[PDB]
Amino acid sequence: MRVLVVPLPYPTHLMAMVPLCWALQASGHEVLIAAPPELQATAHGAGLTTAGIRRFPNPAFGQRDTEAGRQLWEQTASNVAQSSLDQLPEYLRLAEAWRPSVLLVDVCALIGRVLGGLLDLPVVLHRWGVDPTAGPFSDRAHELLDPVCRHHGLTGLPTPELILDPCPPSLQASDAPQGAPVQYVPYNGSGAFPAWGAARTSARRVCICMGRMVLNATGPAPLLRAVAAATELPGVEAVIAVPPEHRALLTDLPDNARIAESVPLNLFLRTCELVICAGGSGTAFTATRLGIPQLVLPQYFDQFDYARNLAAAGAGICLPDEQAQSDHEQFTDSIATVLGDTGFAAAAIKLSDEITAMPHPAALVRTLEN
Amino acid sequence: HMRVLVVPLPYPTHLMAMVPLCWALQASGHEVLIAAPPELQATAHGAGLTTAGIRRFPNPAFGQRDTEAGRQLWEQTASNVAQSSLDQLPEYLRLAEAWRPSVLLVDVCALIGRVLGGLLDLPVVLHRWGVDPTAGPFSDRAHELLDPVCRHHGLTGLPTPELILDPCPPSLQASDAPQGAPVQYVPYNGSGAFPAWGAARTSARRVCICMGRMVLNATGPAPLLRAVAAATELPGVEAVIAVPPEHRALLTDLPDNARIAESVPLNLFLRTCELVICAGGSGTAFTATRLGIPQLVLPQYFDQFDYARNLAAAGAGICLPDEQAQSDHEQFTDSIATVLGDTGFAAAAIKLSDEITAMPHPAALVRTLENT
Ligand SMILES: Cc1cn([C@H]2C[C@H](O)[C@@H](COP(=O)(O)OP(=O)(O)O)O2)c(=O)[nH]c1=O
Ligand SMILES: Cc1cn([C@H]2C[C@H](O)[C@@H](COP(=O)(O)OP(=O)(O)O)O2)c(=O)[nH]c1=O
Ligand SMILES: OC[C@H]1O[C@H](O)[C@H](O)[C@@H](O)[C@@H]1O
Ligand SMILES: [Mg+2]
Ligand SMILES: [Mg+2]
Repeated sequence: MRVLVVPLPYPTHLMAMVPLCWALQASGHEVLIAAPPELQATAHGAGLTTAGIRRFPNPAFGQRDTEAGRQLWEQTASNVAQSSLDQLPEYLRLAEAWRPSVLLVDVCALIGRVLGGLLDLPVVLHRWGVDPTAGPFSDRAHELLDPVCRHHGLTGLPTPELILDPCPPSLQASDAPQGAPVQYVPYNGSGAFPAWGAARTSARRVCICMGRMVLNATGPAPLLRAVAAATELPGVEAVIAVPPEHRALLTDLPDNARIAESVPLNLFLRTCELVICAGGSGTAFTATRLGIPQLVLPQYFDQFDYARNLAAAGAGICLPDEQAQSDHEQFTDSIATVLGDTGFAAAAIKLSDEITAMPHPAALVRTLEN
Repeated sequence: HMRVLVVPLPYPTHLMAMVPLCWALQASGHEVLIAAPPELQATAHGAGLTTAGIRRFPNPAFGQRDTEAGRQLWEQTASNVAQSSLDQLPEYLRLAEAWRPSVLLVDVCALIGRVLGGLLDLPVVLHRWGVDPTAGPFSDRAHELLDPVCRHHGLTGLPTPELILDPCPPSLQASDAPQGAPVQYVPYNGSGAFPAWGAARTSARRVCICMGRMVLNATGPAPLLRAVAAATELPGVEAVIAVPPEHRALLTDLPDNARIAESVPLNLFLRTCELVICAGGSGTAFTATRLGIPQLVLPQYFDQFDYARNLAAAGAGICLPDEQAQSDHEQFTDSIATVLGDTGFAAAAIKLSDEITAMPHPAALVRTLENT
């Protein structure tokens, strides 16, 4: 196979596919990443090769039955459809040059389904996490991209061959069509094993990690409310994982607090009792895979679903909206509840077990073959 | 479930040789950590891997292990590696205690990994990067210097490895290298970008020149400058020169029929090339061989003479075996013309490529490591 990988221009979506890209390559197949500038460093930082392509929190994301919730998801499909069309010439040329035989495509990167349709190539969708694109998004996607595909002789945007799904079924949106399961492998970037990452401490270790993309969109509030909530509680040791660009957000920290700057989470998370995060699937799924419960402050897109379904399975707590997130008493009480009740860790382990019972990226390569 | 600690020598290409196996391990749910000195940090991270921090030419005597001078060169290499093993054992023991690996994946030359395996009673899987000339003089000096050491810790002597993994095409492997289990070479040449011109050949005769960073640091400019002059003088030739950034200031007044490809992964374009001119480092040379591309090899050190000799005997290239040959411009030019005028070189290189493709993929080797 020559597998051309087409993600939306968000690091997490491409990182979700990185262990499968590596399984494909360790299996003999070729792999190229269609990468806009926002994905270049991510792609290369995983040892992969590329072709160059040129308000919060908002709970309505998690409410597709609302007027506002329907509108947000349609608006996303509309923006993506538009730029898919803008970019189709470029992607056609790339496919001419490199001649892929399969397209491995982000569920949200519609460009990929059009390309599959137009070039008659089989299309393998890949979910990055909780997938809430049924209904509003997917309907709007057909209504906008149906025409171009019919112009080329198809009935419409086609249904994909296969949809790979790293999300444990238990957490998956209830209306997401059946995918083919694949075990989540926590790829969190390259980096260094920290000395203190080897064992827990007598302290209650709490990791805060909001990721780059979230805070650029939200401003510092969710990180800084998390730091305020965690360090207040007696006996907690805060581990704060930030990219270099957000290190200066952190001014006055207690003495036992640790700044972990660009340190892959999976390297130390097992020494932690709690993750405070925003529901971004790279931090969140690495925690759940390592059986660590979470306190989730969702902001946008699929984060509210993930936080809801996580809490429903008992493996964490959601702060659902601006009223909850801005309330230091609820924030701190939520941390104290998780630390004081080992039923959270127990639920989280149960989910870790759901994940590790799933076929690994290695096993999926044969599915892709067929 | 394994926790695999990887113990390379501080040479990028030895680590790069293991990158596809590391990916395979991770892709099948295991954990992998690279014990990296400073020189390895960027290669490990550049492949997506995580690290624990640690810490004249050509010379034909390297392929003359049956002579005094050859034996001395491999012995000093084993001496240097044994001495660093004693320097660094304390960090490695602290790391193994910290991370608790269940198996060590060790560069054949990284003597520390065998010591560590002995001391902590962990299986050691050795990994060759290519042709392995370490039997006899190197291995003897290793046992001589480390046997007493491992005895001082209650062991038998430097342990025998549980398993040796070998990507080298078997018809090209040193005759005295002990048997290793086959693992198919996958061309990992680093990250980077698909060049527009790499899609298809042109009417020109495309010849890639790639000497690696390691080589040019040791040799200076000569082998590059020799290959550029020899290739661009021949009429009909287009030279694609793969150079890392710190070496690009070596080329000046580049002719019209020369192209600089700075850190572009070879596998991205190599299929459009009719010949590869290199020093015989396995990353360049196995990528070429994998693609059935013949090579003109200017060996300089270590395993390069053996690879160059054995590739020439297979018919899959030409060796310039020493300084008088590599600096004979007219013989160098004639050798390029010879390969370009005779498709038998390519056909011989496809035969070697069929050996590689008969080897199990890194993915299949995951099962073997689990059973070790
Ligand atoms: C800042 C930081 C991120 N990461 C990783 C965790 C995830 O794999 C990824 C961030 O993904 P994620 O949490 O999904 O979303 P976003 O990047 O918008 O926040 O980066 C670390 O492992 N360590 C760090 O210090
Ligand atoms: C300089 C350069 C190297 N490479 C790769 C090919 C090999 O995988 C690796 C070099 O390794 P190798 O040829 O084994 O030895 P040395 O580094 O001393 O020449 O770097 C490229 O793909 N493109 C480049 O431009
Ligand atoms: O599972 C049911 C709920 O999940 C979805 O994610 C929607 O946003 C909400 O409309 C729906 O009622
Ligand atoms: Mg405060
Ligand atoms: Mg043999």
